[PDB]
Amino acid sequence: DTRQHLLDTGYRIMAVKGFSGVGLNEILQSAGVPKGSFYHYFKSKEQFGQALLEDYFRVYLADMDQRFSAPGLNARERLMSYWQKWLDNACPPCDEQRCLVVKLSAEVADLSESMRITLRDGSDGIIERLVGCLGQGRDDGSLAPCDARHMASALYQLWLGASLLSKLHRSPGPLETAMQTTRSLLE
Amino acid sequence: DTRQHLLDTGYRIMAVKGFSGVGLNEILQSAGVPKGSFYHYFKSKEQFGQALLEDYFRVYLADMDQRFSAPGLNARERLMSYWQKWLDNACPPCDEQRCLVVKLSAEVADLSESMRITLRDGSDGIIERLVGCLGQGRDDGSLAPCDARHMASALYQLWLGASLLSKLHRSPGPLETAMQTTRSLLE
Repeated sequence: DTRQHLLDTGYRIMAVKGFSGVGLNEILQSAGVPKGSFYHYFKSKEQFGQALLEDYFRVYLADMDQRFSAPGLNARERLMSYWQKWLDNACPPCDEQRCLVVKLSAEVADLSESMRITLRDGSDGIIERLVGCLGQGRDDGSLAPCDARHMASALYQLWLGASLLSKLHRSPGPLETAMQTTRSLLE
Repeated sequence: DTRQHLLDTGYRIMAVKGFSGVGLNEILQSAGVPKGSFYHYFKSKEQFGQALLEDYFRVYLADMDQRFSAPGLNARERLMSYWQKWLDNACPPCDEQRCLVVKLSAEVADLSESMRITLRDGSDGIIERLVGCLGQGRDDGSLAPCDARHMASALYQLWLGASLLSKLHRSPGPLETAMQTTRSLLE
């Protein structure tokens, strides 16, 4: 229970203030968990950060596997519903930036090397499924030919950038632009 | 005013560490300027941030006016040399993140409301000049057919996103992807 309570409280804090500007002290009084009880689950603030990331990429990559493997859907449909998921998981007007590549990639220089290695890996793992799914649509005729490596990265950048700007402006506008653009570049 | 030194040290701390994470005191440690010289010149750490923000958009928007107003260049050439400038000023392997929009817009939930409106206005400023130049690109036949407002948002987002991933990875790759996409979108 309390391990997970710390992890969920780690995420909510992480979504608003990042990881490196946040004392363990802050995490602790936000979780309402005592210090002693923290060191029973995690060796460190740094290791608690790894756990959070690790946990974050697993849930995220698994959802992407489920979706990009959904029977009865072509590669266009599988891919589109992932972008829709992004557009619908975002709340422009909430303080929480739930997309950590966006949150943490902006703060990467003040992170440890281990955290940076995990963040690039998680991030490479998203692009890679995007490439897979693009390549798969060329096989079932669902998507017009393209350089799939190039397209995947182009699309991911576009959406990261819209996440970033959506949060600045507390507005849905930039994610709508990302979607509209994604429809044009595809089909 | 040899305390441009301070605004340049402020910009060198900002590029690496962000703003809210780093203490009012620490800025003076890494500059060689005692606190008296500081309070001479600034009423608070929040006001030190504003100047820095304001003077960053001054120099930045005054640079775009130059190039989008440059005589003997068509719309494409002016526009293209803006993207080319972003590609060339980006240092992937450098710890320094020079676009403050990426740097600070990712951490915006943890900034003063006044810093955020300055960030929103700066960014609207950039977008807005892109609209202009797109709009003078369909007048002279330099640019591929598009809605200007939509294309400007799309391109600014793609480039914000590329800057994120360039810094995560320490690779020029993501910026090269953004340029190729922009050439395809526009030439």
